[PDB]
Amino acid sequence: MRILLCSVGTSWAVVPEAMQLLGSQGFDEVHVLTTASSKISPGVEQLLRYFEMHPGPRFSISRVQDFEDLRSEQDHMLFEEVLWRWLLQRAPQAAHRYICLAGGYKTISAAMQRAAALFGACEVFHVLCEPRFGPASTLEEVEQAIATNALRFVRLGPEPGWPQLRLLSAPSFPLESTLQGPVHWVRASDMRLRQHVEGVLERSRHILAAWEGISELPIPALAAWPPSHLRWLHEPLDPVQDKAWVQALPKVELHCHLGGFATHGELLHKVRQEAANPESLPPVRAIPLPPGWPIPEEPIGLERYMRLGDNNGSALLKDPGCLRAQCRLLYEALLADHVAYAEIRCSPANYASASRSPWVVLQEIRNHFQQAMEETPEDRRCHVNLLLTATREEGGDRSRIARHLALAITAAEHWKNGCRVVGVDLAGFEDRTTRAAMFATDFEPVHRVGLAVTVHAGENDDVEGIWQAVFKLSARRLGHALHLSRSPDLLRVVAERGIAVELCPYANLQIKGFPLDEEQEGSETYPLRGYLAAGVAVTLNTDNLGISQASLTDNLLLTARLCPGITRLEVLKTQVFAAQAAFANQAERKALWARLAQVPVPTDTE
Amino acid sequence: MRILLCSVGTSWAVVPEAMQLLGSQGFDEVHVLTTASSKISPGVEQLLRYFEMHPGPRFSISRVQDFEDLRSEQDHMLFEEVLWRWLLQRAPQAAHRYICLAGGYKTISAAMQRAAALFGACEVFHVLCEPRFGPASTLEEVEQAIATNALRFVRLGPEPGWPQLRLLSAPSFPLESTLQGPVHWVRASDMRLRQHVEGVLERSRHILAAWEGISELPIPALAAWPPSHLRWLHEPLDPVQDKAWVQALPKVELHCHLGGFATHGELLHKVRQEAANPESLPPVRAIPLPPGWPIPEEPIGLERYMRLGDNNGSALLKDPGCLRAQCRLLYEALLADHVAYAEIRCSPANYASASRSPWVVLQEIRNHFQQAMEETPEDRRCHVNLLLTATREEGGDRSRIARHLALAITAAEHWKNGCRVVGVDLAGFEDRTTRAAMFATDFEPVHRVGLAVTVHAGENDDVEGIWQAVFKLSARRLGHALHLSRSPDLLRVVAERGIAVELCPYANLQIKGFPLDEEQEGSETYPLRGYLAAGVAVTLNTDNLGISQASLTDNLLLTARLCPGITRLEVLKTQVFAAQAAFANQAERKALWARLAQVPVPTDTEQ
Ligand SMILES: [Zn+2]
Ligand SMILES: [Zn+2]
Repeated sequence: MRILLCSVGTSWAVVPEAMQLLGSQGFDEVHVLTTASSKISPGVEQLLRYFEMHPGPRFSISRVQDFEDLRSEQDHMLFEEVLWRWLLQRAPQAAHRYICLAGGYKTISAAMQRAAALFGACEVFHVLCEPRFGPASTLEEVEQAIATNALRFVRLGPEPGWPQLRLLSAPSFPLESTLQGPVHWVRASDMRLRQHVEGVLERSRHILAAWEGISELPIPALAAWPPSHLRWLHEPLDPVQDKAWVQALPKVELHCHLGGFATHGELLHKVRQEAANPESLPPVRAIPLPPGWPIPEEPIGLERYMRLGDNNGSALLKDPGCLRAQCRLLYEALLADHVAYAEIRCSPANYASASRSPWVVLQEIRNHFQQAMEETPEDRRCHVNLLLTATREEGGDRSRIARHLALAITAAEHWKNGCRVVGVDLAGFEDRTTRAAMFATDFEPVHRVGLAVTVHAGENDDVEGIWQAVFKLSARRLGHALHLSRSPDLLRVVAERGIAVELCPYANLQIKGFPLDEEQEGSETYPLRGYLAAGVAVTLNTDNLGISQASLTDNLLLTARLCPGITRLEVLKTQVFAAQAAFANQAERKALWARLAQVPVPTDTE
Repeated sequence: MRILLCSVGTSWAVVPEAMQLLGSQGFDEVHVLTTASSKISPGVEQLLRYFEMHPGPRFSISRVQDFEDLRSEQDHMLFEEVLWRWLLQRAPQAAHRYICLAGGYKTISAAMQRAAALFGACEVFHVLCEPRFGPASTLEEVEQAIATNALRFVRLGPEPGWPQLRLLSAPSFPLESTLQGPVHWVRASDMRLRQHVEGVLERSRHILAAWEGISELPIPALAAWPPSHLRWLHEPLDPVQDKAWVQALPKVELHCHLGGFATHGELLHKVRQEAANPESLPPVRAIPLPPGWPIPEEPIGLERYMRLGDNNGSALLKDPGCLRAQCRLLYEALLADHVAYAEIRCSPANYASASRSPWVVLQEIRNHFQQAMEETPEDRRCHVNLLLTATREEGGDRSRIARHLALAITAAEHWKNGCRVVGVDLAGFEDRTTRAAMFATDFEPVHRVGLAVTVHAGENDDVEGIWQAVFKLSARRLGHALHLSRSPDLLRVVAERGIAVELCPYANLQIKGFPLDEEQEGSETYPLRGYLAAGVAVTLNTDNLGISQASLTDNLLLTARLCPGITRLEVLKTQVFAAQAAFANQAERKALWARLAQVPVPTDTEQ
């Protein structure tokens, strides 16, 4: 197959001369684009007459409707778009597409070659004839010109096109044609093809501009962003102007307690009113929040923080209806926060009763979350995985811990799809009596069945606890752990081994307290920026959605006030770190990475 | 500023009409490019007169030498080069470009728009004049056209250009311009600008084509490869045809023993001749290699493999000259194999004498490697780091282990640059009563000082040892972990925790005897492909360059015979895994990544 596409102007003789580029071999078919002007109807009929007395290849003299003369830029734009559709329709394959530049206006030939470059062409050429004819314009003059070898062919060279423009097909952008005899009259209903081409070229420019430095982008899909947007990422995050952008971000939640979600306000009452046994509901205790909540004047400490959530949890979630409401409302909050992957921490043995074993509670929690996931479309679905919290308490009791670890080992094998149990969370009481090595023997069965481990080291400013968690419990993640910089060896080990650090900005500020909205960083600042500079995989989390009274968006924005000059690219980097640190399998991680590629487009850049 | 660029054919009147695109303000500069045809000279004179009157803006008429008539493709390509260089020189800034395509041939106008789209242009426009003049071609007709508003402008739209094409400058691609009055006659010395532009567009097409599957490429620089080369990457590796390509690869070595390098032959002889005390050299023991070496008919086992290296090691490297020769020759072998990063395992206490403490020996080893490194250019330098091997022994002897661990702890903080000690290797004799957990107490200081641990599983078919290495010794890498698949939980843990598996193809074949050139798979194959499919970070190493008689290239090519249908992209993946698993710091890792981005170009991508 060899198809020749040739525009024609007043000089109809260009097409028969362009027919002779390949010599006696000729073209399998030639298709001619034409305008609607009346100055070229004699040329069109002469072309038809020449085609009649040189038959064998397919012929088309398709004329562009509503295009008489170049009045303004709109005529050129319409002609270009109709050219693109006609080129797709008549020469679907660029491997054998021959394009002639002779006919038409100067802009017509320039658009001919521009379309050749955009979509690809086997050869782009121009035909010239020596001016030694007349008393070629007529049939006999053209025949004499070809017989006497009076044709010059300048081949501008083959055009490879563009990778994502060569796959465009005629059905995607159809060209409506009205027959007026042996001549087609073509028109276009819209400018879809031109808009698609311009968007493609803009994206190609963005990718090629961001190509040098793609390894520094946490999300590779960001290379298609405009350079202004990429410069916007490296700017410091603005906590008030980036509310919408952070809100729309697909986020990863790795440290969220189920029992600390609907602890006060309207959510607590919504959970309570769904109880299956309202007469067994405990009275709502008066738990006054510290003034300025969620940003207290003075840090309140771990004891007061945990007491703030006394209205929900073991007291409330022993009711099956309260538990179901808690799970469904937590999933609704996750969907409202655009969380794409979440790991929820629960204590099923804390909610067990005489007739409801901890396995029953865990199965109910998992099924509630699975039903919530299934009721949600794939595009905006939040995948929820379960971590079981092994709480260590002052006193030495270890039977609830044994129940929780055994429950995790059983559930890790039970559910292989959907909501899964993916790890254990060693949490509870901070002291040198309840450090990691004390429970290092308890977690050998957890390591045998390939269950991941995360460890709270929140309150105790004890480097030894973090070291024991990393090396005696084989913890893959560390909860809080705000004093890694105290031991440079420990910080280097955490960064080298890929152990993720779960930071909870609002909860850390409420419990510990950090300098806020400071222009300079030193000796007291939130360690997020230093951890990132040290190569630590840092994740930002909510800890307790209810007690802290802040969502994931609020925590991400509070990182702007906690760390001076933290860039929003660093927010994306924390999201990527959390995606990598998730206790997810290959399918879950693939879905999460597909979700993370859809970074919201910023507004009011520069 | 606003600079106008125009072409002139037989109708010189296009330029005066094009000067009125903006209106009464006009353009600050009006530059004219045309050919050397004799039919243009009257038009050039008319344009010169029209530039003499209205002396407002700056003018320049450029005539293209060596171009008279559009005869063939050579004329068009020469004109294109003159156009590109003239556009770069006259209008350096794309935001100040107003390119008119009214004049010249059809190809000239098409080249006008092509150059505008390539290097960027603030406006591309065409001017049309009504035919109601004449009996505009003369000065009076042109003036009447300007006054009576008979011109139409078709502004094709601004051209952004290409990001790496609009940064080009005139000095890089100058024009040979000669003056014949007020007219410039310009010509191009060669075709350099076209070659640069074609290379840029070809690379851009390659990047955009591979943009979709860029997350599937272990090295991001591979997206600039031609699509045929990337389809070649996914084809199975050919041990015979891909020899040169694998040899040219920048490689990472993570499992290479210093004492098993010059164990026989010319290298052993050279290490012996470099002895400082030749009279104290032990006699060369008669150690016949198994037939078919390096590929024996049957596996020989770990005992025979270790006995193959009896001519070197402790018995020979106690001599300072022999040690220096061994280190320098090992570095030269690493350079000849294009290894970019290496971790050499040594046992300094094995080579210590009465007057030479293990610290002296380790310092000498480190200084020899650092001197070898410093004498190599940075672009070719192989960074060498040292791992100290704590060899486990039956009978409970643990003084040498204590010495090696203490030596590693001291040396880890001693050297912060160049060659440095970065970890410990737990090797030796693996039996049920030598398992990893037996030594968890010994390695607490190593974890305290943040030294990485690799566990050297050897002569065993046990998964409990691997489990204890992972969870009791906190091993970051595992050597010869050829039985991970037998425990699915252990394989999942190894893949999930990012624990690298150090595979030594030739050594594993020689010690355990995996099948070669088998049809597809099954119950005996080298577990490399199975590990890769399970998400395990797999690295391919030499183990002992001397005992195995194989370089890193030889092992990489042997993986093609060991694992049927393994793709060379998986070889690149193993290199990336070794780079990620190295016990390197930020600077070493950055240099290693820079060296890995230079993947050799394939040669046989024609099928
Ligand atoms: Zn917590
Ligand atoms: Zn070895």
